[PDB]
Amino acid sequence: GTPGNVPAARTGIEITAAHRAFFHALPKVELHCHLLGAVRHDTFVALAQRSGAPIERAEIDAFYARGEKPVGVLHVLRALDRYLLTRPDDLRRIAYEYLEDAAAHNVRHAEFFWNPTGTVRVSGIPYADAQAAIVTGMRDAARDFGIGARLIPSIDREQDPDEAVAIVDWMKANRADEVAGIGIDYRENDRPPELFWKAYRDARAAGFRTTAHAGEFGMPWRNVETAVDLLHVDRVDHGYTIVDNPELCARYAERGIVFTVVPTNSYYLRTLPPDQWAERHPMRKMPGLGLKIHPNTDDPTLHKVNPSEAWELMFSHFGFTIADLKQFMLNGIDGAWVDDDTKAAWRAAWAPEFDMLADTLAADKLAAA
Ligand SMILES: [Zn+2]
Repeated sequence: GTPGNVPAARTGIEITAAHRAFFHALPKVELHCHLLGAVRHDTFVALAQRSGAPIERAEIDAFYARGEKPVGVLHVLRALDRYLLTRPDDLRRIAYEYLEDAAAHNVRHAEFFWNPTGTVRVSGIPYADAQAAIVTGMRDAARDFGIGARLIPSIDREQDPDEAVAIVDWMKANRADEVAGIGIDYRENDRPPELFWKAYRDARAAGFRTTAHAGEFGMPWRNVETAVDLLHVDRVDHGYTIVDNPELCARYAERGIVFTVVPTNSYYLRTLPPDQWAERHPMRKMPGLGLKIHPNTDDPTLHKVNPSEAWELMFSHFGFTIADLKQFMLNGIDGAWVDDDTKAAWRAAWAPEFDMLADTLAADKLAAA
């Protein structure tokens, strides 16, 4: 098969065991992953059985089925909030298990999204208890697997902008080194980023970094411009439609804005014909427009893609070379929400590591031959 059940590669590159070992060994950061999109199937089962959720073993499997013109998985996230996640400890568990799974693929630093609005308003778990539980999961995973992490409470853009302000209020009342900034997600259509100006102002005034989903679902490149130049985000999530405006691309290339990208993005898989998906995905054109991109899983267990596979897809389907992948690694370091000393250390250490893995890929290929 193919990672994420995406269309089969039409590029002539045959992925070998050597390639898979390379993609696996690559040191990685992950900057775009939703906690609730990283729940293991069997943990989903355990949560459902304990909560008595109105979801049977087979309803759980349409949830985890990843088809050829795949539907978006936002409804699964909604089901988790409404029926499955009923105690703070459930949030601890899924954070710990996500970080364990990321670490297994040599993710050394993961920044992940969680929507507090759903947890507080729908699950009925107080913010303070929810955040503490997630932070415990993070600290346990650092202890057990050596993976570092940041939590990014994220605005549910389908709810009123007052709920977004409420998140920043919660964050200010519960400061923790693990909690680094805010994002915004859920359905972008008709919920433009400027609607949430107040929460972004408040987050930045409180010393938090910010990011935003923008230009997904074919939404206008204007949304990317608004995120960067009104909300003043530190990085952008997706950003695909920016390719429609090469002038803006030039400006943001010069500013070095990092764009988190998701090869398994459901919208493009669903809307592009399978024979044109890899060819016409705007992500393919972004680096040539001068933009710094960085590949990620988004919803790894629901998209059926792990970090090693997300990196593989860039090479197998999207025409990016080994050298391009080294740049993407460096882009992830630049985009991470850590201090300059940490970034410098990662550049100095991971670049030579990458170089050795690239030489070993060549040696492994020769040995297979
Ligand atoms: Zn996302």
